[PDB]
Amino acid sequence: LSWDINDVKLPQNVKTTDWFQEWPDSYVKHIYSSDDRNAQRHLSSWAMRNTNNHNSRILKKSCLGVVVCSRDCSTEEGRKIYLRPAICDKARQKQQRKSCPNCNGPLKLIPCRGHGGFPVTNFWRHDGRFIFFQSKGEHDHPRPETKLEAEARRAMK
DNA sequence: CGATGCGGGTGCA
DNA sequence: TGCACCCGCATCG
Ligand SMILES: [Zn+2]
Ligand SMILES: [Zn+2]
Repeated sequence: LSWDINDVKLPQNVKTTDWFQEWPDSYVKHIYSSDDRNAQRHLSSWAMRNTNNHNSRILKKSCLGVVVCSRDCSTEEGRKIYLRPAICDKARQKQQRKSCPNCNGPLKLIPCRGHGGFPVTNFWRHDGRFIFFQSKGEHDHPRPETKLEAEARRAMK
């Protein structure tokens, strides 16, 4: 159909089950199939943290921002550093203290707010044959490394 | 260690 | 009633 939100009931003549989106931005809405393993795990390559909206039916999550090198540093091939923020709150504290992996300077956590000045949010709800997606905002800060990229660091020498 | 989900409880419109 | 958010509980890779 056309209109879509967190409404009472969601239409179900879905023919177009969008393919899993990695970087939902600009208020994107989707209809991923519920067999979609990445849609099941409510993934996003943006660092999104769980948010409690008191509703077991709508999984809401808000954007953490992105960790950058406060010293504005840039590698040799002109690469800037955007670390993926830790999701566990206490971990992000211990993280902002760690030194930059490039210029060994201090790290700074730039937060998101591409929504009326508040961290961009997402919304997941499973309605039978599929998982519906909807977000509110547009990230006003550079993209972190992916869960996949981030883990590449930690799992090294 | 942390990613993720959950939900009680708070402070502001 | 909505929304943002702090805090602890629990699971699981
Ligand atoms: Zn640096
Ligand atoms: Zn963002």
